[PDB]
Amino acid sequence: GYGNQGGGYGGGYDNYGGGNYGSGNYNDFGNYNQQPSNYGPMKSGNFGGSRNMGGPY
Amino acid sequence: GYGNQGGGYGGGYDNYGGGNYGSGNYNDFGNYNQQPSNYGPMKSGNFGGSRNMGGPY
Amino acid sequence: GYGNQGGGYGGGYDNYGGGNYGSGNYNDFGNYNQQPSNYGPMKSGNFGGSRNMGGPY
Amino acid sequence: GYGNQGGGYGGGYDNYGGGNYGSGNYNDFGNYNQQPSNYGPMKSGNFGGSRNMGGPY
Amino acid sequence: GYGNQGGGYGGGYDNYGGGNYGSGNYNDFGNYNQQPSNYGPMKSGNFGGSRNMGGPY
Repeated sequence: GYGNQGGGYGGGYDNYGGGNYGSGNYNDFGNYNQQPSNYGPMKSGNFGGSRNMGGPY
Repeated sequence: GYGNQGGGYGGGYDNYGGGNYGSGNYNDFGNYNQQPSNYGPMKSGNFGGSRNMGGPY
Repeated sequence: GYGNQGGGYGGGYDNYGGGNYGSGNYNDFGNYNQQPSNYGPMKSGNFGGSRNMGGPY
Repeated sequence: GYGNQGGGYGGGYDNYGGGNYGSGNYNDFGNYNQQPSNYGPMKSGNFGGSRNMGGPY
Repeated sequence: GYGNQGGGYGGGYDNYGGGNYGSGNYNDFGNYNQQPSNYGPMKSGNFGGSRNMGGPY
């Protein structure tokens, strides 16, 4: 039984290439750029996992 | 039983390549750039795991 | 029984490549760059684990 | 019984490659860079483990 | 019984490669760099372990 009557199966997440993958924010400051900046804060939610908040049993 | 009536199965997370993977933020300051900066704080949520906050048993 | 009626199974997390993997933030200062800086604090949430905060038994 | 009615099973975390892995922050100062700096403090949450904060028994 | 009605099973954490692994912060000062610095303090949360803070028995 895979998470029946509940969270189930998160899935299959496979990365075979470079660059960013997931929930984290990605700042690529490029090529030959003159003074690039962000000034922006970054908050990235949770990655994967299994969480049960089910009601009374 | 895999997390039935509860959190279930987080899943399969496999990384076969470089670069960032997950929830952490990624700053790539590039190539031949003149004074690149961020000024942005970074907060990254949780990676994987199993959490139970279920009600009364 | 794998975390039935509770947290369940966190999952399978496998890293076969370089670069960052997880919840920590990644600063890559690049190639041939002129004075790259961050100025941004980094806080990274928890990695994996099993946590029970279930109600009364 | 693996963490049934509770925290469950944290999961499988396997690292077969270099680079960073986990919750610690990663500063890579790159290649041929002119005066790279961070100025950013780093705080990294917990890695793995099992924690019970369950209610009254 | 593995942490049933409680913390459960922390999991399997196996490192077969170099680089950083865990919750400690990683400063890699790179290759052929001109005066790289950090200026950033590093605080790293707990690694593994089992903790019980359960309510009244």
